Amino acid sequence: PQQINDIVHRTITPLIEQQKIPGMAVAVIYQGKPYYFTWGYADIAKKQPVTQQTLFELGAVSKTFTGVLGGDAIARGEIKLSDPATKYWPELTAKQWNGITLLHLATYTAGGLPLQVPDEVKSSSDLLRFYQNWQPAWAPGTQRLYANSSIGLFGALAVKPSGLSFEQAMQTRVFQPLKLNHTWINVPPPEEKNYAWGYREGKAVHVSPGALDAEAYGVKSTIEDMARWVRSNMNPRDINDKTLQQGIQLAQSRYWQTGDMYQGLGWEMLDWPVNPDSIINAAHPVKAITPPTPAVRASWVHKTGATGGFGSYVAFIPEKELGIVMLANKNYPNPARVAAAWQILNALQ
Repeated sequence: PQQINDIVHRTITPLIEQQKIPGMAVAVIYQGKPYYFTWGYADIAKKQPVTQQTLFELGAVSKTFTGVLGGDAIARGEIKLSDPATKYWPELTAKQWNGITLLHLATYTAGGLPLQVPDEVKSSSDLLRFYQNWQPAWAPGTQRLYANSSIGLFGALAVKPSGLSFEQAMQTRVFQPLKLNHTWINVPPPEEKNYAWGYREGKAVHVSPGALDAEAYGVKSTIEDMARWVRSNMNPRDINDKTLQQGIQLAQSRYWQTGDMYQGLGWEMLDWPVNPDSIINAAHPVKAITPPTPAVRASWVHKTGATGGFGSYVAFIPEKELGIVMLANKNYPNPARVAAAWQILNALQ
């Protein structure tokens, strides 16, 4: 439709101009079907265009895949969220770990795990030391503090009973059943040709390696696969792999409330309708939701992400079968991402 084309062009064109974004891809999911748009360049020096096959860094959007994989492992009966972390890493003997559960790791409520795993952590035994030495600020299950060192560790532990590495579990249990055939934790050599450069100060960059990066911020994907990701999370009923279906649902269960947002497994959720104001607006108290509310279809379900050189956003409203993915190769402010996303989806209501 013209409706869609017009709404996207009039919102994204000025965004790209305002933020000087070199390349961008957008998918709009409207009545459950995808509509694709591209602008600019994947690689400026080469004048290589963004296409539907261009790989972008998802940054913290990766957390939605980690949440889902975790859900799938719960649905298989391999783990429960109330399991202590030490059940799956018994070398975590330091006593601040008594009481910290997989839930707390998955939902940033362990008690002040830091935003990043320290740069100096380079090995498993360095990572052990880091967790053994860490002193919580708060008792578990009382404050939400967004942290890569939290959800990162959740992902690493949640796959232990599978007998697979994190990457293998993700590939076989999430990417392949959903036909996400151009989505990668590590871009393989034959796909480097489609891997966009990110731009940070006009300098071409890719995300740096770091501990727990696969789990926390390391996925690369195309606009097509990300449209398929959104569809799959909006209509889990449509998926044949039954544990994956259930795990998708579990990742949208509401475990905690903080202000007007509910924490799922990677996904974050607000009741629909809501404004861009409220979508956008440190540690904050949580309230347990008991039992966790089953996925509420009347929600704005979203996650933002931004590596050094990229900015990404995914949002969807399952009860409307409406959604959007925005992938760019420059990191630009979150309020701008949300405002554009909301303007498009509000117009297609």
